[PDB]
Amino acid sequence: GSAKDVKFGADARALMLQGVDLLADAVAVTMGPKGRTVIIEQSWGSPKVTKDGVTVAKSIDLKDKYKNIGAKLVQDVANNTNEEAGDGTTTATVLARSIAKEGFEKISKGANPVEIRRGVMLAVDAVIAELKKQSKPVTTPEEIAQVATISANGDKEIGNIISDAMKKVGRKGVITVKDGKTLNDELEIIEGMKFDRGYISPYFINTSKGQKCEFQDAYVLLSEKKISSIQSIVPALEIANAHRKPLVIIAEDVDGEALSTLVLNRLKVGLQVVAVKAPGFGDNRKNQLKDMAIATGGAVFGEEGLTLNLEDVQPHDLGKVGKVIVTKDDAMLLKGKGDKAQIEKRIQEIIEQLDVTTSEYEKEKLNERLAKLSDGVAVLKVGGTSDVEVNEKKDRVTDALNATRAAVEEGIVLGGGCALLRCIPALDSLTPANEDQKIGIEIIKRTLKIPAMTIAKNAGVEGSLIVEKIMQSSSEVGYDAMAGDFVNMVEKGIIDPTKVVRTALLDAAGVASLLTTAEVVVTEIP
Amino acid sequence: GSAKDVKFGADARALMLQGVDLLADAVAVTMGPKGRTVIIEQSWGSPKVTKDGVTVAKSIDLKDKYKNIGAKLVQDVANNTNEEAGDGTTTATVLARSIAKEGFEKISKGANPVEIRRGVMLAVDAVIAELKKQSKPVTTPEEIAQVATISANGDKEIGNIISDAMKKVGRKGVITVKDGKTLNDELEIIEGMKFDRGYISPYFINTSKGQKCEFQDAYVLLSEKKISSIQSIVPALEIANAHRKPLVIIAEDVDGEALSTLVLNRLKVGLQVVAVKAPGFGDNRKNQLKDMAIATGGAVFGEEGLTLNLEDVQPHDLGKVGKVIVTKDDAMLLKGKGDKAQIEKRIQEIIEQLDVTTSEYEKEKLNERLAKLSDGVAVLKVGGTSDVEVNEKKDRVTDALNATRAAVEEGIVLGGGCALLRCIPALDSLTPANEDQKIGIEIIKRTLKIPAMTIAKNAGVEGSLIVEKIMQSSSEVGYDAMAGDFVNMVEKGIIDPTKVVRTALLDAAGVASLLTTAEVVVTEIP
Amino acid sequence: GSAKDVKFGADARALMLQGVDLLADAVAVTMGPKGRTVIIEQSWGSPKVTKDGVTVAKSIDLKDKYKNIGAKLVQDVANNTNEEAGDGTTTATVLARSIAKEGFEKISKGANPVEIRRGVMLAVDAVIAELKKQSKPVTTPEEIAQVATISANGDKEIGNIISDAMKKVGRKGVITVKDGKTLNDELEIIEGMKFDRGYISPYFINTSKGQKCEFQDAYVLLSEKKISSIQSIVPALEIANAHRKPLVIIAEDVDGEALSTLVLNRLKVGLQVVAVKAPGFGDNRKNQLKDMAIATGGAVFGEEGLTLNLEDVQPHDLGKVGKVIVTKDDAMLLKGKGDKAQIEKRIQEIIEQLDVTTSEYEKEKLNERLAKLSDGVAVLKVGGTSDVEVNEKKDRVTDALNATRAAVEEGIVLGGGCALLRCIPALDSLTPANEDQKIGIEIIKRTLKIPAMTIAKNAGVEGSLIVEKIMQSSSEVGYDAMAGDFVNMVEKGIIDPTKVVRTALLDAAGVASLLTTAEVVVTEIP
Ligand SMILES: Nc1ncnc2c1ncn2[C@@H]1O[C@H](COP(=O)(O)OP(=O)(O)O)[C@@H](O)[C@H]1O
Ligand SMILES: Nc1ncnc2c1ncn2[C@@H]1O[C@H](COP(=O)(O)OP(=O)(O)O)[C@@H](O)[C@H]1O
Ligand SMILES: Nc1ncnc2c1ncn2[C@@H]1O[C@H](COP(=O)(O)OP(=O)(O)O)[C@@H](O)[C@H]1O
Ligand SMILES: [Mg+2]
Ligand SMILES: [Mg+2]
Ligand SMILES: [Mg+2]
Repeated sequence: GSAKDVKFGADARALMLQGVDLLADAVAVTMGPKGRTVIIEQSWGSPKVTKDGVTVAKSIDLKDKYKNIGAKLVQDVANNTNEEAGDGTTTATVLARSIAKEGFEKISKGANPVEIRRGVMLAVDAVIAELKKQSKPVTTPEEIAQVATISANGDKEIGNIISDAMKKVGRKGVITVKDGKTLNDELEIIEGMKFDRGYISPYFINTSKGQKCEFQDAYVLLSEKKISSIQSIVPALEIANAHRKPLVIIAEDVDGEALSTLVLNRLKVGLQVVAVKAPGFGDNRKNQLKDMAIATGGAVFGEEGLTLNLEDVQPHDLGKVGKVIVTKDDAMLLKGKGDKAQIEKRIQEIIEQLDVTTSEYEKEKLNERLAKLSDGVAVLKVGGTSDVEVNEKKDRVTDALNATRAAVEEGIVLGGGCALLRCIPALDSLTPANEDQKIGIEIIKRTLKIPAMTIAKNAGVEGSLIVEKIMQSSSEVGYDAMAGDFVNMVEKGIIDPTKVVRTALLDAAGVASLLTTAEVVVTEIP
Repeated sequence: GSAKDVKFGADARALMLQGVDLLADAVAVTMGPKGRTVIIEQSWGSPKVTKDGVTVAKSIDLKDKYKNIGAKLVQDVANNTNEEAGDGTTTATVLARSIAKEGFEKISKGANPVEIRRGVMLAVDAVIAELKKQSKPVTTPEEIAQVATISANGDKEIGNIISDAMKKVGRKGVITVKDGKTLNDELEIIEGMKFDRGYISPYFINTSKGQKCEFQDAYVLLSEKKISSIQSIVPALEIANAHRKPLVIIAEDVDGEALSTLVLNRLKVGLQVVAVKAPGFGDNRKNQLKDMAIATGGAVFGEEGLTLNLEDVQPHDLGKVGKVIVTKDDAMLLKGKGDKAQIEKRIQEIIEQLDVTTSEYEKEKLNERLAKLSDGVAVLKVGGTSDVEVNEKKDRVTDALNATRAAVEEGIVLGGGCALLRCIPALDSLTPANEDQKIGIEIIKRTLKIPAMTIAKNAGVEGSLIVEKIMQSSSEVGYDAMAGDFVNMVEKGIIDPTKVVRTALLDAAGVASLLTTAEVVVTEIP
Repeated sequence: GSAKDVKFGADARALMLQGVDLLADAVAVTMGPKGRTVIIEQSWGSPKVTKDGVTVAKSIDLKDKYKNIGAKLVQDVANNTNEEAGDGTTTATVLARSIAKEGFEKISKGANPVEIRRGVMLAVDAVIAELKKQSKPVTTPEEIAQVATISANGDKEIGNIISDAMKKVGRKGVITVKDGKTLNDELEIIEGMKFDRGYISPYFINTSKGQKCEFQDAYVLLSEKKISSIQSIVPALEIANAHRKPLVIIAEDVDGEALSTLVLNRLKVGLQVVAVKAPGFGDNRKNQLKDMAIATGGAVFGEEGLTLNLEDVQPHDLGKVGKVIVTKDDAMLLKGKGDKAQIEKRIQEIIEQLDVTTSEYEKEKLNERLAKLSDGVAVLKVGGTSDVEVNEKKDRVTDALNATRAAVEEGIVLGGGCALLRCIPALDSLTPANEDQKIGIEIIKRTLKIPAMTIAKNAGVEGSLIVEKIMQSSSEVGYDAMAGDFVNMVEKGIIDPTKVVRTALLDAAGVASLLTTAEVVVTEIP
């Protein structure tokens, strides 16, 4: 293969550690309320500004291949943490560096770094245990706004708006975040099954106020093929006029004589029908119409395999919806009836789809919003006066969102970094098997102090003074670095979801303790 | 052809030896419980971490073409050893370097390196004989867990889970290894003939609990062609309703009018049929349907050669299975009846296929799990908090698995480097034909000491003191380098499969003794 | 054309001689029992090691274009020798260098290098004459094993296995050599006409043991076209059931109604038929079916030109074979009856084809292997623990094979190099026409001493002492360089085929004596 070059021992370890230390030093300035932003040049456009540890970490590759190895591993931890939890990234980086440094330094000739890794992992199990003991599950929706506001770097309006969206859509409902055009944040809530397709003809309009087609207790007909009728529609219309309910028709298109029958029966003898084009496009539209089929009940017509033909319809082959509103641009269907079991099965199918599949073909999420819209969905249109502002802010909002979900699903624990600090005594009651493992437990014991000392150091204060003052102080009190003084933590609102504190530590220790095991490094020649 | 450059004798030999020594020095740090890991830069992704000798060896090519010649030969050794045995790679490397060095040093004028090669080969035959004498075939399934745990670098949970899988699937059954998404290891066991294809229609569902089609004592119909026509489907159903058993149908597809008959007779008579698509890849599906044919007892319809047509079926042309379960995604068939002779025939055929040169289109293994699945198969989903961890661990698990298979199929012998150490007296009772052969036997005699010296040296202790203390000590006792003291080897669980100890030595000596014969090296000019 | 640069006289001669001397010096280390190997870097893979003079010679091109001219001429010599004889390559190289040096040195102003060439050519004619006088044709098959073992550099097992294959296949039979996967050598012998195609239907099987169809005294039907019949098949069956003999059918394919007739007549009334696909590759299969036609006695049906149609058969248009065995994978036909004149005519045709057809679409040998000997064909599966070893050993066995064939077809003469040494007195009784020719005869006279002195020099001893000791000693005695002492040559088994000794010398002198005639050399600019 490619010509290569290799390096041995503490020299190579010092190189990789130089890379780790550089990347960590770049990431760590973002930490906490008094933390600061990092600008990253974009190749094509105007530069990014960010406070996100992981996005800083991903941006830094290094010319020196060994230092780049260190860097790659540290961004690996930060990325793993962002994927598994969505916050706690800077923390995962500073922990990873601490374990890597304190690890590397303790290595000698007699030492056994794999066994030291074993000791470290013992220490991490033991700490996350005590963390779970410390966790108190969230209750009041004030705590939600608190977790959001701290994860959003002190922006109260963010955690308020997140609290509102999470109330009105639910704690495990769908909230999504995107650019506003407004200079301010907006919360919009959609209910139903909305998609961007409108009536084919104006003649379908009934209300004259808004120019909408508005129906209730309606039927829905779903056709995967075009309907340029062979009069495959008429039984479907006779069945609708029979049970005196309005009919909405969704199809690849409604065309030719079909439409003529539709707006003749519409303009004359006032029949209640509307027809709209399928959401589109191509193979996606199949999945969408089958989604709406399963949600609203009934069955999709046209060729899948077993072909259900439009000539032979029955009322159990249509669909049933509480309400329908359609305009020139979009169509919304509301309170559609079908098997809820089948709906939760369906969303469980799409999430397990999207989760394994990775082309940034984001429509799989556009599916998920649609079929989950019968609880509701919230769109978070973030404001600001400029694209870069909008992107930084949106990074923070997404962080706070993921943080609130982690808080709701696992728990909350003390903020600042105190939650890890309180776990040290649990390490003090450990029973190491040998010197190596003892070294590992010592490494974790030192590493736990880091996040709090870093948040304080960013403030411009003597962080390690503050750590020890906190340790001397009672369990409920910690350091408010923004206010610049000690306070009850939970009362003042400084709290972190337990899941992120768990995952940052577990990932960071997980890769760094492996990094410390290295004795030989092999890299490509420039 | 290409312009070239040539070098003569011990000058060139010292260069090739420099390459050998570099690669060996890189590989050798991994050896034993106190061994250490090697990081390798990947071109596209985050870097590999490994303890595998062969994967370190393959990663190192060299700019200096002569040193690269040495390197290529040593990685040839490690790769051959990994292919033939699946462990014992680092050992093969350090052995190969020892034979290459001690070889090169002993050549002079008048010396006959070919004849010396003959002597070392004599010595290796003589060693492997005594190794086989030392071999004690495995008995208790504790010994399995011991071989696994030592080959997995002291991870007891690995050898436990391997012991469990090997118990529940059998010692020569199929175990495979794959990534978990879980942070912990999982053992899954599959029974049957599973493949990833589901019922064509929901209407086939029987239980409403799980939404499965569940059958017992059923027949199976196997069609290599599509089944659209009624004409070829109906007799197969009349014969099925005749003997009052459920029928599963596997086909390239089942569609047209056939499907309509299927879900009409399903919904009315309440006939017990299910239909599923063939596992489905071009020419592969033929081999799969032939597999299920042979397993379930019976024959495949459509065109091979002899075409048996679907219109003329007989009960002995179908298939017969104890149970069958189908879902939207997958189909499992269980306790299918056919000639065990013929299925063992099929498995003996596929292994002897796989054994040759169709490369890494590994569905050939996916076949083999299927037709061997009526004993069982085990999936080993290994955990960890990060991809690099998962890959290192999976390397170790695969090592331990191959090691356990080597143990069960051959014998087991003392661990550490002791198994080779005890063979030295067998060299002492040799009768060399001439000085050259005597030099060879001396080379092997020195080389046998090496693995123990390396395992001890990695521990941070005076390895060659330890070797001689071991030689002074009794046959049953050796050095526990992890615990840092001498112990009975077999009692403490430190044991190596004889196959790997045999293959490492045979390959290493095999290539290195050839390397020492070189007098002139010819390389391309830069 | 391309810009060029030219050089005049002994200056340029010294450069070309530098190239010759370099390549020769590289080649000559391989010579004799105490000879040594040469490693050659491969562009794509792991490096070759070889003891083959020609493979060393072809590997060396040179940057200096004049030296490269010399090198190209010497590798021309070694290649010509390898093509014409298959051994004696190193010898041809050192001879060529000796003639080139001794040639170049003796030229002056008054000298006439063309006439000197005439003199050396006289001397070599006179030498090969006396060589043919010395030749004693091979008799005992011990001598075969001796020639093989010596040409294989002392590996007795090689010459044993070659002796066995040559006994069991005949002295002018077909032996071929290829890689084993086994660690040891294997001799396999195939008899018949085997090819890799199996019965179209399992129903054709006769013996439940092995699952074969076994026939004797059978007919053969050969169809170049498909038999989807049309029932052009039936007369061929009526004619077979008439004379109560089994029928094997070879065709492009046999299927449609034909196959149905075949397996109905097989499964009900106990008719003895099999049908198998043509060996099958486009235009190749045509030639193969014509081969089997000619061997089994009878004719191929379908389109050549004159079309013989399947409807009009006669028993003399079929084929007749002593025995036939068919399986799922392969078909073997044995003791087929036809004109031996016509078959040897056919073999004489294909050899004269392949010989001119520099195509490396080498299946023409697969043809030659198919149209079988007398006594059969032998496959030599060479073992070893590694690919490079296998390539070395296979090079040596190919050498020994070619050497044994040269021995049986021309003769054997004294080994060591003595055979050329004994020819010197024949030169002493020559009658040179002029000084130039006398110089030529002197050149050959010195050159004859070289191979023996070189084999001794590789041993580490005073080669030129040994040559003169040999010359003072009797005709039957020479130097055993492996045992390191003088012995009866033929008695100790050290012998060389006369053909290789002839061809090495003739080629070497042939090219080198032309090289010495040069006065100006013209080369391209870098
Ligand atoms: N006023 C505050 N006082 C003390 N700690 C705070 C305060 N505000 C935020 N933090 C801490 O800052 C950390 C979050 O830092 P942040 O910049 O979001 O990095 P990350 O991306 O790792 O979450 C949390 O652990 C939280 O406890
Ligand atoms: N505690 C121990 N004491 C002594 N030898 C050990 C111990 N653990 C493992 N070994 C030895 O280490 C060797 C395995 O080393 P390993 O890193 O797997 O190299 P390889 O990949 O070449 O097998 C085995 O020969 C085993 O006997
Ligand atoms: N034991 C021996 N004693 C003396 N000469 C030997 C012995 N073994 C081989 N030879 C000589 O070595 C020569 C063969 O050398 P080899 O390496 O095969 O060169 P080539 O490839 O040109 O044939 C033969 O001429 C043979 O006589
Ligand atoms: Mg954050
Ligand atoms: Mg191992
Ligand atoms: Mg030879």
